[PDB]
Amino acid sequence: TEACVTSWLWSEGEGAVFYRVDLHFTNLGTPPLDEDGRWDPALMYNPCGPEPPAHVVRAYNQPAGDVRGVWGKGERTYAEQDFRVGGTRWHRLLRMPV
Amino acid sequence: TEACVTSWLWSEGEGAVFYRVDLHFTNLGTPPLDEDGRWDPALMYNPCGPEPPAHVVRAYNQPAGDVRGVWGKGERTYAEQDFRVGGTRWHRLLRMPV
Repeated sequence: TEACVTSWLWSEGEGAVFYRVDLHFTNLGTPPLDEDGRWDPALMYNPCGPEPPAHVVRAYNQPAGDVRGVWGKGERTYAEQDFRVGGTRWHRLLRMPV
Repeated sequence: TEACVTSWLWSEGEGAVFYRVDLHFTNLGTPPLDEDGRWDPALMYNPCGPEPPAHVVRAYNQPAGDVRGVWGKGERTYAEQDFRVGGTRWHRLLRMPV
């Protein structure tokens, strides 16, 4: 059972990039578990692919904490995080709920 | 349909839920503010839906340190987080390539 939400992300400087990210959320209900009751999905299931470039993925999946701006209006509002990853500055807009 | 990575997110306790998240990446070219300075209409345009429930989204984006790194079908590296938010304990896996 499916849901989705969209992010945006872009870097600065020479060779700057700009991506849309559609996060497709799938509810797996109650999957099979081991003893104790632990799930090990990275090893159980096949990942999607082919992968985007390495540095783009590291940047999107970076922790960054400091919400530094709020974009958009009304019901479609986005939190901006602003961070560097090895000399490259990134901006990442995340949908923020109510 | 272009470039893709996978994440995993799950909770413990009664009402535990389990989710696969596929992150679809679409290269949009140059960062959205040009030197003129006009905006790319692609930015925040046509967000996907419907959106996942608020506690799920919040959990997915909660700041949390990496507990450990794991593999990963095909020796693919993931960062793991183990954290609590809203009284609920969550586990999270994020694709993190080098």
